[PDB]
Amino acid sequence: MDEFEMIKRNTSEIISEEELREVLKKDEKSAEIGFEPSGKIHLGHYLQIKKMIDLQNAGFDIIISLADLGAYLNQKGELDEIRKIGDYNKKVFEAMGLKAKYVYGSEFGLDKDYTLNVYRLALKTTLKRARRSMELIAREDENPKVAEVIYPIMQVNNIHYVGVDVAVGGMEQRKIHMLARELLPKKVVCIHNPVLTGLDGEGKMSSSKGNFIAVDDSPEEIRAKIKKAYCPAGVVEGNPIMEIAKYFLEYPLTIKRPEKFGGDLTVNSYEELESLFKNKELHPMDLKNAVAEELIKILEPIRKRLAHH
Amino acid sequence: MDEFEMIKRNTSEIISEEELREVLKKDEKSAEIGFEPSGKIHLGHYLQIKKMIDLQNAGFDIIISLADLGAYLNQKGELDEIRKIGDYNKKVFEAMGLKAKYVYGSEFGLDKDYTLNVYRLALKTTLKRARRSMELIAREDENPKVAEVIYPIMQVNNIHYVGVDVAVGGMEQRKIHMLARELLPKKVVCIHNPVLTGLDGEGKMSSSKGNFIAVDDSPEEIRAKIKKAYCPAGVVEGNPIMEIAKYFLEYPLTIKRPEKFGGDLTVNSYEELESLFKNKELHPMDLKNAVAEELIKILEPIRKRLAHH
Repeated sequence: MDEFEMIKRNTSEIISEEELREVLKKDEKSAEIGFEPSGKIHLGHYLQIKKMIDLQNAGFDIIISLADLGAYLNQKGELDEIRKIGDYNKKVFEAMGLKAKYVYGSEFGLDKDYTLNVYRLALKTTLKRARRSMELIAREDENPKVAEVIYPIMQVNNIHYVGVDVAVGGMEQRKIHMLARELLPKKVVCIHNPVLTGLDGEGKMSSSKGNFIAVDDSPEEIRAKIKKAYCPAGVVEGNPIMEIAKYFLEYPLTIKRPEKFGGDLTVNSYEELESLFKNKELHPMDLKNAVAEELIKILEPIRKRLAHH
Repeated sequence: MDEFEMIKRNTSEIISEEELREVLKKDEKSAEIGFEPSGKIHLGHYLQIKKMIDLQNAGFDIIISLADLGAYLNQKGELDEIRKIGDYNKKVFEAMGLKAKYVYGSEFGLDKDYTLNVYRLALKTTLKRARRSMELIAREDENPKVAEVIYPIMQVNNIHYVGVDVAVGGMEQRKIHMLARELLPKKVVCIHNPVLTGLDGEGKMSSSKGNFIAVDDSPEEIRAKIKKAYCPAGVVEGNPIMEIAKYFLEYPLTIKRPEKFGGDLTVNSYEELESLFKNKELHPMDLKNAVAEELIKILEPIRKRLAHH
């Protein structure tokens, strides 16, 4: 497939598709994504970096915005600590084979001209819109603090300074990105990835114990957490194991099953695995064992790349 | 009278009186006030500078914060324009005989460490408190903008950087000043002046046509505006002419009245003028004529000091 279709694969939406086509024609184009520094880099992060890799192969210069300043506003703790996790996250993204520029929010986000642009935008932005765009990003908060309505304007301003033609992120970012398309002279093309269900089956994949697979997890940690994850028989919707199979595994794939009891099923594609699981021919136990093993192989290079340092 | 009593004269409140006494004992102490640049410097401003003069005579080093950055957040227009009016306001305050330091908000209010302190405070400050403290400062606004809740935190942060022991301002500032006493390590002593009724009799003195007396107004402008001002017979409460007599005039004072019709009444103090006016012995027309003339004399040096430049 071409560039457009490769980019579109496994995304929830593109705002907008035509605008992306116009961008693709350009000799030089850029794509950025912002990550608040996270102690654990899990498959949720990986899925987005994989999309940044696709853009990179389509001729896009990639910029990773390490939103330390944004995390600080999102009550992630102190700058110094947050900055340290941002250093760690940078090495993890680098181990993922992605080559890109890494810019800290606090690098330019404390400059006179930047801060001034923040206040200007704050003049244009209503409190209503600001809080609205933070619904899928904040915890609602008993009594919301001023910092919460500053956050979306800081992100929007970051997108402006990075100067990227494309803005990549999760679907929780879509309200801030729509704000960005309204507040900035250059309408940024928005590519949003799907939200990855946590292993618990209760919402998105987060840093809560056993709810995630860290790209640097050890084989035993991967197996254990895959084993005790939400995965009802025949159930595909909300099945974090099926999602992992869909977005991370390579096909054709051979699932190991005890002879006579199965045995050993060769799946040509995710769509085959899907119907096989929905028809209950593939039992959760076998699906888990296969995903655990494939994941170990897939994440191995990343994990060994970090260990070698 | 001593220092404390001179300072207290003609103020609505001091937060708190004891804290002020402790400050007075110090060999070195400072007092600041913030003004959003205004096209017209009227008696409202003058009344506050007069209080800054009292503090100056009590051993206080005075700082005038020209809140250009704050005006910008209060939708007063563009920085460049606002800055120009701030230059004008500085020369007017200087013509008032006040010697002090003049610091623009945008001078330090765009520095890295400053902006960072803004975000920290925004983490501590709830949207509720912020909007609440802006009720007597903003116009409520149909759909409030983010800039409105940033404003009070910028003022509070300005007070912190100026490093003043005392914070002077009008009673509309009291909620922001209470915020300041809560947010900052050093509890600033707050001295609030009364709100001067506009000539219209409808609220505070503002830049609305004929509602103000500019310290640089010409004698004919002063007379005209005093003549057509709200001033019911025998009515002292809400009477802007009586307030002007109370806060700006020197006593004993001799009011010129046509012989036989009056004539010529010598008032020993404001309290005498008060009862005389309330008992209807002093007619509004005569009161106005006297205030107009006294005001012309009082404001003359200021007006001629600006003309000489």
